[PDB]
Amino acid sequence: GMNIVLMGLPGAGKGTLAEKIVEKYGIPHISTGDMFRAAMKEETPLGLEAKSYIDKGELVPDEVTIGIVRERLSKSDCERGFLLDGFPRTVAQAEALEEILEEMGRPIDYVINIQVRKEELMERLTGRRICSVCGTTYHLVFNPPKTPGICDKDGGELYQRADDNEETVTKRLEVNMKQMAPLLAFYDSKEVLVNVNGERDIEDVFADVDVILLEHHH
Ligand SMILES: Nc1ncnc2c1ncn2[C@@H]1O[C@H](COP(=O)(O)OP(=O)(O)OP(=O)(O)OP(=O)(O)OP(=O)(O)OC[C@H]2O[C@@H](n3cnc4c(N)ncnc43)[C@H](O)[C@@H]2O)[C@@H](O)[C@H]1O
Ligand SMILES: [Zn+2]
Repeated sequence: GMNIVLMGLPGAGKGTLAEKIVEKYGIPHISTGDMFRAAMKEETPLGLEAKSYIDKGELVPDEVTIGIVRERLSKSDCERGFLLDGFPRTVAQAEALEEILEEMGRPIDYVINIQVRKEELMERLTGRRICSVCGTTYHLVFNPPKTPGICDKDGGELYQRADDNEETVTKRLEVNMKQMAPLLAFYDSKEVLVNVNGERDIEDVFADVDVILLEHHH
């Protein structure tokens, strides 16, 4: 039941770590990328407009993104704790989150930053593949399918997501590296920032996060 933000550049492993943390601790995963993808699959106006930002590797504007996050954090589950992933991405979003959480009386406990050098991030994102049937994630180096091009579960054809090609990855890295040092400083000045080396086996990265949360459990 903690209030945790996972920070990291695109490809750092936030979603992968978040599944392990939700599995074990039961707090809801709040991912702005998953909320925009849900809205896009439902073909809402906001989801289709968000797609132009997502496919070009740019940030959706602050005002609409803050509004969706504010609405989701207002739900009863988030009163127990939450794992934010992908938000905040600009200092304006982080200031907005401070005002939202101040109103809720729910200060952030940790901001866990997962550090991975950009050269590794480019390989992590460009080699990801997604199942067109079930949406399961594969990685051509780190987590390959049994057979190339095909999902192990259902026979679905794998694809590269629109924003994981090298041109879009380069833009995503540029756009988020610009915001990274101001956001890290914001949270290090608040004394909630923990840096974790993400260039390791997922189980090792997870153990270094888990040992923090288990300290609170005990
Ligand atoms: N707040 C906001 N404001 C404005 N716009 C916003 C917004 N939030 C979202 N958006 C918009 O939505 C877009 C997408 O955003 P968002 O969905 O937040 O995506 P992201 O964080 O850029 O990056 P990924 O989700 O691609 O990375 P991840 O850190 O979760 O890595 P993962 O575990 O998946 O792993 C990646 C790969 O690496 C592999 N991997 C993971 N861990 C390891 C490891 N330890 N070793 C080797 N491989 C690993 C995985 O198998 C996988 O293939 C944005 O570009 C923007 O357009
Ligand atoms: Zn599948």
